[PDB]
Amino acid sequence: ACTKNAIAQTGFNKDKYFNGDVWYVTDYLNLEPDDVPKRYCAALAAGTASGKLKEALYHYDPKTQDTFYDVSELQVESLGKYTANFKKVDKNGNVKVAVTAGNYYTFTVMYADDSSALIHTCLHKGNKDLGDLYAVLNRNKDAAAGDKVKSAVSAATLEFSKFISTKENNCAYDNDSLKSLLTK
Ligand code: HEM
Ligand SMILES: O=N[O-]
Repeated sequence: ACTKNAIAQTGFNKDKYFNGDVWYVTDYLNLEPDDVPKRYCAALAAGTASGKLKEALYHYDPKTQDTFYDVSELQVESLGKYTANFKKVDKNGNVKVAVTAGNYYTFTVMYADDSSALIHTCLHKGNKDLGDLYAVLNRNKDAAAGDKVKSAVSAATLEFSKFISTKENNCAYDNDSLKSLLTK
């Protein structure tokens, strides 16, 4: 289960974050042991469509090849803090698993600037018992974490040395599909 009430960035700029562009996960920290594979890759696009906040997600396991996409409409809890019902889709936006109650994640943007972000997410999926996940994001694939986001990790009282890097995994990203999915 999740245990953290993540605090959103003071002065979070939603229009800049939800601009339709892609964010790559470069480093992550799951608070629950063995909750996720130690080698993994993920990216998301965040944008608006008809005034609705949307995210499209991409997960890729570089070992098993398990690959999936999701689309979510985000509902606002407060500035920088959202609740998202996800539907699993193929890369084209075709629905594979419909939205259902109890299938949702929370999403909190703890820090963001032009090129980087620190987020917290808590995933709820059926009767699975999942824990908190922090992720360092960058606009550039596999970019080393800069001083601003690393300082934000510290300011959140987290130890960046504990984060697991995705940068060394052989991962490819379909950034074009992520951007197109925002409308789906
Ligand atoms: C490298 C970072 C991440 C890792 C290692 C990771 C790991 C995983 C794993 C292992 C699953 C499968 C869970 C299951 O089916 O039992 C999963 C599903 C999921 N994750 Fe992540 N994740 C990451 C980043 C993210 C982010 C940033 C978000 C939200 C912004 C997210 C949202 C979701 C959602 C919505 C599902 C379920 C999708 C579906 O079943 O259709 N993940 N993740
Ligand atoms: O571990 N996916 O939120």
